[PDB]
Amino acid sequence: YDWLKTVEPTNFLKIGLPYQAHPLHLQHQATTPPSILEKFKRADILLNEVKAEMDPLMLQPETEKKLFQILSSIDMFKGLRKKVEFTYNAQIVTNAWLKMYELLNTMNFNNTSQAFCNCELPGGFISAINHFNYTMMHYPTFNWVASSLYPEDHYGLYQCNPDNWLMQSPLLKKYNNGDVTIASNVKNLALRATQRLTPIHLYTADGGINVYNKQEELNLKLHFGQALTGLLSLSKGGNMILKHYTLNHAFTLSLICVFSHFFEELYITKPTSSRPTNSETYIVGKNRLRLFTPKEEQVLLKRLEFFNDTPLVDLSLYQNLLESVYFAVETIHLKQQIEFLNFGMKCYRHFYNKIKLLNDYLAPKKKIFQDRWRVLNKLYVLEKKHKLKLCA
Ligand SMILES: C[S@@+](CC[C@H](N)C(=O)[O-])C[C@H]1O[C@@H](n2cnc3c(N)ncnc32)[C@H](O)[C@@H]1O
Repeated sequence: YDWLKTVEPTNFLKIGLPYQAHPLHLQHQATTPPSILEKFKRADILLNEVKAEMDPLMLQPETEKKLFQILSSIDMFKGLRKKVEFTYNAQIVTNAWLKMYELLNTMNFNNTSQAFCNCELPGGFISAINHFNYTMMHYPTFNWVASSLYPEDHYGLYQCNPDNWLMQSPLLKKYNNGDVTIASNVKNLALRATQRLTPIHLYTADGGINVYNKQEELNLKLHFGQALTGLLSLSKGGNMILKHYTLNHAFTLSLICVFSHFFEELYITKPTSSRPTNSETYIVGKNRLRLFTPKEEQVLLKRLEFFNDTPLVDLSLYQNLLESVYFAVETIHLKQQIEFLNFGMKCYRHFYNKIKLLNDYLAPKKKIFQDRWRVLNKLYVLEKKHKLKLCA
């Protein structure tokens, strides 16, 4: 099992996207797509094919249990959350906490002080920024608004902190339930957010549904409201962190195209704390250069209002940017993710009946990787006076 003993830690994956000097026209017709879309389409079929390879295991509950066991066993960062939570006084240290924390430590944000964290429940992202802010930035006070589809708040971050969340309980249907697929909710959330916290230097949105062959597609309207909320609230100079997945659909591509008009730097990122076997990505915009015009605002909300995945811009005008995206898709999905799904199927085959053994083989490797993470994203102990109030 040498192939096991040689597994190496992943690297943080960061792919720069070019800003578009040119003025942004939001399309109202369909345009013939550029050739390169066939390439993204070829990536979608391939990535979907490898994923399919676990289909046979998903038919009997027995093999499906062994499948998740095997996936658990290969998760090199598993007991890191608990090490982090204890060693350093951290809170809501979900896997989301590590991702946001890793993002904070890599991206060199110019500012992380005024955070609007949307699709945030429970609140790992919020906790990560609180902790990073008070132990690394030392911002005198840290102010944040949050919102999420009202259901979960396992830790009582919504219950204890109601002057910060922007969505209502059903008992208020009378009303914004934090659902970012309703256009009127996104307008309202952005307004609320900018109504009690100015400016907004950091917007984050970690939304997703779950189900894999149409995961991106199922999530388009969600990832569009997510981003509409941000772009309607993020103040000039502010920063942005958005959860995406595959990035092969022409809408997603056109959405990234919109973004490239609004930041000094734009990147597609795959943090080591993002499972290497899933398609999760984090689009990251540093230094917002300008706000929406009043026309740009209306066109996008109406598209949210009456939604179709037709591209928002003429993709042919963004050839260079598109070549950069595919390069992230080649790096994150066609290589890394496919390399790691193959690796997990291989493990499954040689260890479906020997889980304990696989875990024994990988213990040394695990400690080294979690240790590396901690040395890469230095963590300090959070002062109890700077902790978030939790009701659970
Ligand atoms: C992966 S969790 C994100 C939170 C992350 N675990 C954290 O604590 O940082 C999924 C999130 O997406 C949100 N979400 C999913 N669909 C949504 C929608 N249509 N509108 C608003 N939020 C949505 C959920 O409310 C939830 O907070």
